[PDB]
Amino acid sequence: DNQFYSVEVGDSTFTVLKRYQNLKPIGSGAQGIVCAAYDAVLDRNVAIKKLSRPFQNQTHAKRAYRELVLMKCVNHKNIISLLNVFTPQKTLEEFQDVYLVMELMDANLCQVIQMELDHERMSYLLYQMLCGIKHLHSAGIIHRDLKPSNIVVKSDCTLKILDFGLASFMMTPYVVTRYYRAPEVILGMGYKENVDIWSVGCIMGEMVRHKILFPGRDYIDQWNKVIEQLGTPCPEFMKKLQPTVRNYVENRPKYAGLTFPKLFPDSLFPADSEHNKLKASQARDLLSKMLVIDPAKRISVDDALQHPYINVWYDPAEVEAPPPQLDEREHTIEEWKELIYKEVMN
Ligand SMILES: CN(c1nccc(-c2cnc3ccccn23)n1)C1CCCCC1
Repeated sequence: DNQFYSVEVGDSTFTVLKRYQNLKPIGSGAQGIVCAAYDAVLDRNVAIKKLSRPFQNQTHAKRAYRELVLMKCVNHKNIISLLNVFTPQKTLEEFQDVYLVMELMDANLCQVIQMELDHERMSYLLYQMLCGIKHLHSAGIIHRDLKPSNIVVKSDCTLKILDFGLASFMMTPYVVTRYYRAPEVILGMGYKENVDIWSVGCIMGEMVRHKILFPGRDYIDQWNKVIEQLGTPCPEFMKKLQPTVRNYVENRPKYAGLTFPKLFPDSLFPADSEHNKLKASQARDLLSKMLVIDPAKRISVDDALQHPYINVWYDPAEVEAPPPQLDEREHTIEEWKELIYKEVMN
């Protein structure tokens, strides 16, 4: 008569509540494996993520605690909803894993990118991406690490964001994606709201070109790709770089920089229609404003939402929603356990 049960999913063991049946591994990230499942109580499918020993290290603990907290207080339509949280362990001493049960989407953005999208769907997706980033910002949150994988969508094309970004040693087997990070992040410069716009621009560009814009083994290569395409940033920008960094970027082989109609030609945009020819120019325009190295010259979230390519989905009921301690600390794996544990069970 145990409230839980166990099943082997892939390699790890998922121990979940009885209400959740027929588990199917729908994915795997860095902080856990995610299975889809049916919730006999709510009569619907859901996604369950297992946080195995989230307190094993500050990187994982900080991430877990933070996500657990913000996912319970924040409430938006474009930010994955938290249905239920639980732990098969009965006490703080036995405590080991944390199961996050959420609503089940249909696919990853990485999958959507691998396909041609009409201006209607491409713009609607970008609108939701910005609609949410809008809320996250109003909630005092600035992602700074948005990427295709952390964004999920349904078939009806509705879009939702999974995590809340950063706030860092990781002795693990798998890498981290840096392709969609902003220059101020790649070079460390201090950021602001529009630091996420850079990520959105990296995605929109990939939704079109169908290939990762600025790929790279290290930030060395990544920054190279940034200039090889956009060109070397104006001298007004370099005087904001750390003297040690400035000395590195300035003394780097220059570039004139390709124009946008070059980077994103019409071959990538479906402009067989008089209506498509227009939207294609508009899309190419929002891109030329989002993919701007200089933060001071980059388009804000609010402007990108007033852009003719996006505004065609506006609605004061969606974007305009009411926003809600200081979870940016430093403890030990035994404290983090206590913190996370008590957070799990209110
Ligand atoms: C870390 N993973 C993850 N974490 C939290 C939630 C979800 C999630 C929620 N609904 C769906 C539907 C399909 C695939 C994944 N999901 N996935 C990965 C993210 C990148 C794509 C594969 C799973």
